[PDB]
Amino acid sequence: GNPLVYLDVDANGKPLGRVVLELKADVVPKTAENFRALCTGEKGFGYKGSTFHRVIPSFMCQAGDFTNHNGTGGKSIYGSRFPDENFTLKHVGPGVLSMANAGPNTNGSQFFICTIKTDWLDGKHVVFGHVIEGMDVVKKIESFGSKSGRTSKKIVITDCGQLS
Ligand SMILES: NS(=O)(=O)c1ccc(C(=O)O)cc1
Ligand SMILES: NS(=O)(=O)c1ccc(C(=O)O)cc1
Repeated sequence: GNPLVYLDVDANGKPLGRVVLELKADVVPKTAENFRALCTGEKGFGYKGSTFHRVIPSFMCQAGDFTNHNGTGGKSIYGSRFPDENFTLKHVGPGVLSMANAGPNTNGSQFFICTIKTDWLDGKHVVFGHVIEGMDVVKKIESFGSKSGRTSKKIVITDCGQLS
């Protein structure tokens, strides 16, 4: 079936716990595969050790810039960027996992976890999974954000990988 992956997250070195994500490989196989491989690090790069660099309460928690740590970087397993696969899945509510981008067809490695329904992103960001377990951890991360997106604690993905 669809992959299950995990992110173990610290804030200022204190473990927050684990976020488990189901990747909708049945709907968006290319987008799911990129994220899966970046979690395992099997291509020689990925999310381990990188940060949630932009977190906005009552919106979303963004991560995945493992090259520049600031929203400008990241790369996919395919090349620097890859196309929007489809917009079939919608930003239905808290726990949605979706690709960050810089406009059409600019997916790399950056992603966000929604903490509300974000319907205005439908048709603009590729949704590719959802939180299975660990919304408590997501709420903790969210609580360390701000209106500007600046985090008030350093939020690090210490470990990540594939469960099934
Ligand atoms: N003192 S700290 O390392 O900045 C800190 C405090 C609380 C929490 C939490 O609520 O989980 C995480 C980190
Ligand atoms: N809670 S909300 O009014 O839907 C919202 C959405 C986005 C942002 C932001 O980009 O900063 C802030 C608030």
